[PDB]
Amino acid sequence: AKKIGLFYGTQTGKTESVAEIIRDEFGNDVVTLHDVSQAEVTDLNDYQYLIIGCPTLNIGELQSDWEGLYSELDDVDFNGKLVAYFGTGDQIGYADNFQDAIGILEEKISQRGGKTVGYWSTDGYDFNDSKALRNGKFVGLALDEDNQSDLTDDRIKSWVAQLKSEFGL
Ligand SMILES: Cc1cc2nc3c(=O)[nH]c(=O)nc-3n(C[C@H](O)[C@H](O)[C@H](O)COP(=O)(O)O)c2cc1C
Repeated sequence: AKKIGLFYGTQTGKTESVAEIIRDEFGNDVVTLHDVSQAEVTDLNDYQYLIIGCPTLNIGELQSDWEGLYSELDDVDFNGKLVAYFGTGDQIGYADNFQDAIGILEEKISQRGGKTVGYWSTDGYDFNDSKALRNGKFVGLALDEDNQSDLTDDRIKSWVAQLKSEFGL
């Protein structure tokens, strides 16, 4: 399999659009996209580097497909793997639950052995609370296509450059 496995869930396609851009930034040959509606938890075993994408929905909840796989994460050993996270959200409409989903996923995957890389600054965002906070930084890249779609491309560019360094790729 390719070097990096990017597993994402999506309802209206924004998380998928972001996933495609992330793939392009790394290079089409480095990343393989996996929509978790079609994935099995065991597919995560095929990669030494993982990128987890998920929108926060219905006020602080995981996207449905990730919700389903979450329950089976206990069946996977992430030890030895480096994992990064990106989330889509709306900081204005859900200021108290901005990017909660990636925080929820990282908490579980880290417990299962996955080492987190890709922490992201909170500068440039206006929100009140988030389960994705770790020492003042988001556990991963935060995109907001509802209010800051004009910032997404450059944010991904910067984040991918960071991940190449942290992944050692
Ligand atoms: C009913 C509903 C609830 C939402 N709840 C949250 C939330 O709690 N936190 C957040 O950051 N974004 C929230 N959002 C915003 C979505 O995460 C955002 O629009 C995202 O880009 C959608 O991605 P998708 O197109 O991949 O589904 C919500 C959107 C809808 C329509």
